[PDB]
Amino acid sequence: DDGSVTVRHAFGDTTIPGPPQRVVSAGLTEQDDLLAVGVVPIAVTDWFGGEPFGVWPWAQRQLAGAQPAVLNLDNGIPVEEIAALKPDLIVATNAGLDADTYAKLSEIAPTVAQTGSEAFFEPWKDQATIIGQAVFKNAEMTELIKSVDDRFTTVKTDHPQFSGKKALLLGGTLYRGGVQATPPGWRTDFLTQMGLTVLQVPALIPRDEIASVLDGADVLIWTTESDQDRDALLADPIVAQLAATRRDRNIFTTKELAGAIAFASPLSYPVVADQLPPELARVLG
Repeated sequence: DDGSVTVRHAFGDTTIPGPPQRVVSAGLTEQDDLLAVGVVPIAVTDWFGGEPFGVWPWAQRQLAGAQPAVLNLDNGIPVEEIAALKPDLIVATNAGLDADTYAKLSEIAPTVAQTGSEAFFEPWKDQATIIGQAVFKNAEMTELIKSVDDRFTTVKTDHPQFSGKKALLLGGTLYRGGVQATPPGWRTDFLTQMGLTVLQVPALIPRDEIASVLDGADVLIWTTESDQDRDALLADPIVAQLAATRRDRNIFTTKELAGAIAFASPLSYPVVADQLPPELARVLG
């Protein structure tokens, strides 16, 4: 139709006839893209942290007084619940969507899928861009993406000491005695943009390789969500003998900073640009 918008995604094309009045956020992080441009969803899908409406502090202002339904993915995408919400747009870029489930959601309303072959956690910019298109606010979304990039560029300018310093981004809990890590990729781009060197690392470092891998870094960023989490890591006898532990080069994130890194959104990344550089500066100089 004239006035309509068509977006292209992993399962073909979706046409949105006009600015949507009832948007369902069916994936783990899309609410931040929607809220960034003033589209308040009628449903949000919870991921973690027990936040009100699944909306973390950096997006609460934008939510304001809204009382959206809260969904979850415990038993996959809740198709029947979504149908009952009578949406006119379903955003499911970070929801584990497959072709079958896309077809089912499309019967309910125009549905926005992941752009390529990653059904969860596709590049944040790809997700932001298609959502901005679908809600008729692509100009602002482009600006928001620019704004985030500029924040990290500015961090680099404010902290030239970060240059050439090797960083690892680690999970806040051990898994079967091993360390969880974020391998280089879109998720580590923000660190690279701040001037840091992002070490090659496997997604899981087995217990017998922890010293071998982690002692190669100048700073370790553990995405802890509590004091309980940090003290459990420091209580581990291998972690206790890391060069990073000895030289006080561990960063144990607050819950909000851990959450902000995880969401990697137009609204959450500004929180990372605010709170992470002081922690980096504390340990790197």
